[PDB]
Amino acid sequence: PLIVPYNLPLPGGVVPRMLITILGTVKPNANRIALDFQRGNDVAFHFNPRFNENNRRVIVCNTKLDNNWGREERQSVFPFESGKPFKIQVLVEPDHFKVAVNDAHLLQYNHRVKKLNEISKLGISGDIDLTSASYTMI
Ligand SMILES: O=C(O)[C@H]1O[C@H](O[C@@H]2[C@H](O)[C@@H](O)[C@H](O)O[C@@H]2C(=O)O)[C@H](O)[C@@H](O)[C@H]1O
Repeated sequence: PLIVPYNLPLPGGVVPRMLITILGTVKPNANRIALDFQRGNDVAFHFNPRFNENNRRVIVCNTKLDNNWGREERQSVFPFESGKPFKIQVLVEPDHFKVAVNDAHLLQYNHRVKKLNEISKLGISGDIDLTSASYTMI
């Protein structure tokens, strides 16, 4: 396993056709998971499954600029389950990040941060056992 929180460097940032794959297992009684694609201190893409927000499960996505969070985008399709292994694939496309979980499309998030080649770290945190984090150009 990998130690959480985990930092995955993204050398030279991201670019369309870059596929980032995160493998892990959600802990029992999980509350949250976060994948934070960072441009320095800014968070270009916060992908944030929440397991118990007012007794609902929801995926929250957002961006943080100059330490301020923006307007969330929410997705109630929720493919994670406490205790179960998952695969998150984030495919950078020209206008959005495209996310699939366990080989099923989940959501897209349009690029708010434009300097893709400066989004040079992925932070992985929350209630998981992290098995691997890697990327490949497809
Ligand atoms: O303080 C809040 O209102 C929230 O703080 C966390 O959420 C932050 C951020 O405020 C939010 O815009 C973003 O989408 O997700 C962030 C995060 O850390 O996940 C709490 O998670 C949230 O429940 C609110 O309390």
